[PDB]
Amino acid sequence: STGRFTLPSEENFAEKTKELAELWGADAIRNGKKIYNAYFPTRAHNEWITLHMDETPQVYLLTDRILAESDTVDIPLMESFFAEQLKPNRDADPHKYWEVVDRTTGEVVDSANWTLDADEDTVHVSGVAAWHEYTVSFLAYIIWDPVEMYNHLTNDWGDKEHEIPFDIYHPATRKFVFDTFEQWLKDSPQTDVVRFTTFFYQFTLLFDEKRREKVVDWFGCACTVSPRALDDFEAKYGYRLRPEDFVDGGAYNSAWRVPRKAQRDWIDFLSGFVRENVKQLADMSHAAGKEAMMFLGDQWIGTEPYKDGFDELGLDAVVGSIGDGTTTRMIADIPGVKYTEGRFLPYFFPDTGNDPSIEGLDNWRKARRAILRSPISRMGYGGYLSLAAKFPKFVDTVTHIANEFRDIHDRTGGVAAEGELNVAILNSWGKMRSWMAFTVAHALPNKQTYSYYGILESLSGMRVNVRFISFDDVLAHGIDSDIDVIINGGPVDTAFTGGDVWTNPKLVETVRAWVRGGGAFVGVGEPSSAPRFQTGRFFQLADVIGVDEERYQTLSVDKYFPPVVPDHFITADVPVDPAAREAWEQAGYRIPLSGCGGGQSIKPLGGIDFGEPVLNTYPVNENVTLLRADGGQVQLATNDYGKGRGVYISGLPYSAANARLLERVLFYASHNEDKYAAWSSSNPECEVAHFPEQGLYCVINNTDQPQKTTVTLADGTTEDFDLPDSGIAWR
Amino acid sequence: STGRFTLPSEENFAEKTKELAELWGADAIRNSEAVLALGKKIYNAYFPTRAHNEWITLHMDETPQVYLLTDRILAESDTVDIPLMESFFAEQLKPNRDADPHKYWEVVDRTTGEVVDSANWTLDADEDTVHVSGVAAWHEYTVSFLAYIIWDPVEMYNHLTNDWGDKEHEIPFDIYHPATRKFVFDTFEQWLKDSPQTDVVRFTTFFYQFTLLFDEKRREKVVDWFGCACTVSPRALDDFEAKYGYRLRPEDFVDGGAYNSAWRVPRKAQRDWIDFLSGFVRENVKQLADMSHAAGKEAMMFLGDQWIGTEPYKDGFDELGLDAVVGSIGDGTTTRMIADIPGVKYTEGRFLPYFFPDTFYEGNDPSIEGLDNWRKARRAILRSPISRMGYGGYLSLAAKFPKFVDTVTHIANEFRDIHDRTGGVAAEGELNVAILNSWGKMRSWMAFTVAHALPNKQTYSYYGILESLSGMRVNVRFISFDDVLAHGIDSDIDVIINGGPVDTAFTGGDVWTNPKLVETVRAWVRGGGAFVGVGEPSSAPRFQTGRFFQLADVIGVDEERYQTLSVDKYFPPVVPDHFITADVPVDPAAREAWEQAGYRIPLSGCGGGQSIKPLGGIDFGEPVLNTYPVNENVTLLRADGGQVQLATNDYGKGRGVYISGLPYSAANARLLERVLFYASHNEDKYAAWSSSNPECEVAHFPEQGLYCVINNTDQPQKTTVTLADGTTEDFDLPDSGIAWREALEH
Ligand SMILES: CC(=O)N[C@@H]1[C@@H](O)[C@H](O)[C@@H](CO)O[C@@H]1O
Ligand SMILES: CC(=O)N[C@@H]1[C@@H](O)[C@H](O)[C@@H](CO)O[C@@H]1O
Ligand SMILES: [Mg+2]
Repeated sequence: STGRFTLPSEENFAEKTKELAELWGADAIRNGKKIYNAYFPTRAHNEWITLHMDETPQVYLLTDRILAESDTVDIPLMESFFAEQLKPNRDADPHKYWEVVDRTTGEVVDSANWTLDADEDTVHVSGVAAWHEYTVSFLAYIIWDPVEMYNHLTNDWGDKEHEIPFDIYHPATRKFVFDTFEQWLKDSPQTDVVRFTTFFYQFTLLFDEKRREKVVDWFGCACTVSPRALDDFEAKYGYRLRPEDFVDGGAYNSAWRVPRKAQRDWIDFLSGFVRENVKQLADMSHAAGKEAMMFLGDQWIGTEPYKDGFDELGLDAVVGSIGDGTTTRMIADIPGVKYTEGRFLPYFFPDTGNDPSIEGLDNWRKARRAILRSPISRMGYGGYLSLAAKFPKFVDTVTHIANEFRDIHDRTGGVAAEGELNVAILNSWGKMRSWMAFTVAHALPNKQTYSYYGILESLSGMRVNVRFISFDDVLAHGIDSDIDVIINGGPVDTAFTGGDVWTNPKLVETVRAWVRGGGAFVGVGEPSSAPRFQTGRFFQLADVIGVDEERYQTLSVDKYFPPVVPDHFITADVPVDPAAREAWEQAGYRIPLSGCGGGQSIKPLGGIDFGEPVLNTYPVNENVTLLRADGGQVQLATNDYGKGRGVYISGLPYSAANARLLERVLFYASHNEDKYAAWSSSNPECEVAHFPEQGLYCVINNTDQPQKTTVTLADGTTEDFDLPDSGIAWR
Repeated sequence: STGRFTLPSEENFAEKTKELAELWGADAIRNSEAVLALGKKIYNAYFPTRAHNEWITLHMDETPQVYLLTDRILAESDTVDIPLMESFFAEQLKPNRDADPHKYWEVVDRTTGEVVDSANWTLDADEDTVHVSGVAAWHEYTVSFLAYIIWDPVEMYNHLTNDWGDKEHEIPFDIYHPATRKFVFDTFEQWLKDSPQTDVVRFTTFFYQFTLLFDEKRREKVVDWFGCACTVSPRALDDFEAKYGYRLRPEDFVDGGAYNSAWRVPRKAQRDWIDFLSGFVRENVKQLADMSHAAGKEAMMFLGDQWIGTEPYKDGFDELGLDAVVGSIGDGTTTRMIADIPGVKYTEGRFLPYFFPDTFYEGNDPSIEGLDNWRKARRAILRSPISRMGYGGYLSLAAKFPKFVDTVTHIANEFRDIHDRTGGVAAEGELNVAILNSWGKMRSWMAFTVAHALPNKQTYSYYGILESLSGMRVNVRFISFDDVLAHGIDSDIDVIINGGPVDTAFTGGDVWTNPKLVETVRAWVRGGGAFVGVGEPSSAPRFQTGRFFQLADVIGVDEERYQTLSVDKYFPPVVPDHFITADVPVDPAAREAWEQAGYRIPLSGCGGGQSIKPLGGIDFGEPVLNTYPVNENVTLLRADGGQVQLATNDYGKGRGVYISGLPYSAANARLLERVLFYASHNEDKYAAWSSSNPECEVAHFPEQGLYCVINNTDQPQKTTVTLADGTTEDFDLPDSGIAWREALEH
């Protein structure tokens, strides 16, 4: 049990620093061991940026919609934005760089028809149509670094000076940053690892007039424009971006949107620029005898750790924030670095009286099921070490975790567990957004995302191989012959279902043919959906999965539901209260009634949490197998399709039960039922990792209980376990 | 107290007929001898397009026809075979082989939408199968083909439902064909002479049956009470082309599988077809009426069955000279369908239950349904009187239920008494409310219907708006977008309601991307109008990334469509004490739990201000997911489960209101009524002629110097009625009761 652990520094508590590093087998100290220093290339020099204020990052902002009540309207620029963070750019010619849109028609208002007030941040529009809504899209300087701003507001730093951010796209600021880092390196001989936190462009993070978050996209590049960059883009790509190409009608190019060419063009542009400079920073670091480590977050926009070429940056490490299985996978699967690191929870900060061991062991549980599938090299925590030395139950929690971690490494050699199936998530983005589907705010699923995010989180720690593919991959090269299951999920008209790509007959031909020949297709929520393309067919692959969504176009056609099959391989681990099942059996099915179809269960069978409902799903014919069809619509179904199978699930919030459901779905759909038993846990609360090349397996408790489970080995025999609080057994 | 009441009768029942006719004050008798002596008006049912197999079996290419769409068949190579009849009831439907399939049919690649070249497919000589070649593999294919209708849809329905098992299937006929038309008219002429004792010809109905197709399992496959599917023929299709200057594709009927549902945003081809069919139906209905009148008889049309093409709410209906319309009283809404029809001398309700062994069986109590049906109809009747009432089915069946019999005496007496007191004049409406959709007046009271009187999971959240309004103390009209675009909004309108799911006739679909529509409604609201939006009002997909409900600014709510998830949504605190919710039953245990849990703290990418626990108390039916307030100045009244159900917004002089759904109930009708008075800035007008208790309603008759208060339930209800002058009266109303009082005569 040696090393692989990163411990954060403390102001003066330099006494227990030697004792806790010895107790935890620590080999690195954050901020005779390895030393990490956080570097912040775009802030922490107000002495520079105040003298060149037009070199701050900038962003297109969309004003509120203003109603015109005659042929003129006044549109205030800053009324809905935090004036401490953002300020309208009056230097760059508004009539050149801004755009007033009539949102009612979609037409751009002619620049002869509007002016910027000389003394107020107000736009005067004349010659317009009464009773239309009008917005301005304008450039704004970001005069306060979004993350430092966030920490300021969160910790209430009061009147502490606001860090002004700068943009290395301007040659003067770029020269300053490199000169400074050179000097910094010279002045930092003790530092072993430069922890870049992060680089050049903050992810979209804008605040409103009430000091609240207004707009956030962990992947967003709102905060990446300036007049020079926009003009250079035109010179390089051969057309001019509209402000609309960034404000996106109010959507701000959310990753949920079906990606437009303009967005891809901008990503490529930004990425060439960011990557060359990151490499320069890594080179300088290495030339000084130091390692370069990137933080996966904050100013990470334009790095693209999952695009090809990332390796050529020559970064030594990626370090990332661990909130769960999915966010662990984001870090763990990154190619082209020497090692990876997770900053585990809880952070060492007062708001975590309480038993802090619980969060720490829990954060470790969501992460460890993922680490088993895709190991991370190192672990650690941030913050105030004095604040946690005070909690003796927690210190012992960490000693255990650091040792379990290394024991895992020492048993497995950092090798990943064996995957029993090959699963592909199919969406508009593919590999570049590996493990990043459905995310808005990092680690914060919500009402609108959690029914889909649950898919990734289920997969993150599952005994299968997961890969991320795009509709472009499938159209150019077909479906790789080693894939067992394809998954398509999300709401209609998103990047994650795909939108109008589904009206492209080549795509449909390719998937249909592959499933007919024995492939497996799993649709979640509104899979393969295309609005208005066919009057009687919303899910374009409805025939594959046996389920469509009624969109109020087909109410005249009676829908007939076949009887639900309660005893089935897929649902075999769902406990049902006998009295629930009894009620469901007793009430029976609806009798055909004019205009109402028939066969829908009068009472629900239940037992399963499906998240957000997809209303009026129905079976396409009576040969589709219904597994849950409660409340007059369909939540779970399966269909045979030539040699292959399609499955529908309306939604899938993460839980052990739901992860087991999905796993069973994956083995069933790819006709691999008899392959399921080997290396399985009978208890859904527990999970098995098989390491054949080492002749070993482990079984883990996903919880802080005692859990009883039977593991089935490949040779048919069974081994029983009684697992203590988040335990781990090895055979 | 006698009259306005139609009595069913049968053979060998002269004595009970006589007694019950006397008991109920019946002035008319419906056929199904000695009974003829009584001096009552005599109704006889007539069925123009059936009951004559001896003719039609000799002229089988003159049965009505319909375009049918086969199942989607997957091609797995460059050829594919399509069974025409495997999803259809072969006892009802037969592919039409006589009329050139290559002229009249279409094979469609559903995966591309492309019509398959007529050269690339053949109809098998021996099997009902189409063979197709030169197709793309992995695409889905269908055939749209003409089928003869060989069994009368309604007679069939009844046969299957009543287990008639054995008897001959009645075959329908289509009068578009000159020979069949002549048969029908010669036969009606002969019948009139053979029926001197008949006073009222009760046409059940006319020429074209509403869409009603069955599947290979003898179940209903496709129904639309306003549907035009069963109305085609090669001749008619060809005549249409000549008249309108373009050929209808089979697609113009099958509609991708929708079959032209009234819920579909109407296409020009649909409207042309109606106009075409209606000219022809109306000319021939008129002849029947004229022949009836010349024989000294009245002509009465059943609002149902073969009524397609009569268009009772379209202009000109009065020119048919029909004396009466009769319809099934299923509820308030279906009562209004009948009552509001202009162009006839009188209207008639056929009440429930029907005298049949499915409800008149030992152990059942039909008087409960009988009185229930009366209650539901009576609240609508006060707003729009119908002239007459009656029952159908077997009298000898109802005669065995003395409790039921005594309930009828009560209903008959009450019906007549409401008529005598009000003189058949509508109660005074307190606001003018306009329902706005693609159809307008021609579908007055017909919005949200699929099968008649059968609201379901998909429709009840919107049908509830009509049922609420059907008996409400307001004037209700139905207007179209075309009316609005041509003439603006009539100045007498207080409130406009726009309701339904996105991309339907009822919300309006892309009409909402028409600047002029948006201009007109906005300016009218700003100048003091009221806009009430239900479900997905003013919704237009894709048009604006950041705006789904085009009038979100008016009503203060939009729906998140996963395009705007980077924008945090901030909900202002809910206001539980409001005019609109004033009559909602309080659950202090719900209210205190709600207050206790409080509101979500702003969280990154999750917005904030959403109540952590539901307030509840109101059934809004089907959820509209992820509705949210557009700004923090919108008034949230219900916003449970991280989305919005009920909200109001000030818009200049006027107001908008959002409601996610509205299943009918006393509580919900009262909530709507309150929405209407509030949104029109008419709170001060609300009290006058109102019942404190939502289970009761008030009808005012200024010109008779009367008001009445009615109990809409079978329980006793006490209520306090506020009069115009501010004075009040208390009432203890019995089970289903009515009370009358004097008011100031105007
Ligand atoms: C990995 C990552 O980008 N983390 C950031 C964090 O630095 C920041 O404080 C927060 C603001 O809400 O957003 C994200 O959680
Ligand atoms: C008013 C009207 O057209 N009623 C018909 C009824 O005659 C028929 O028996 C039924 C079949 O489902 O459909 C409708 O209810
Ligand atoms: Mg001025």
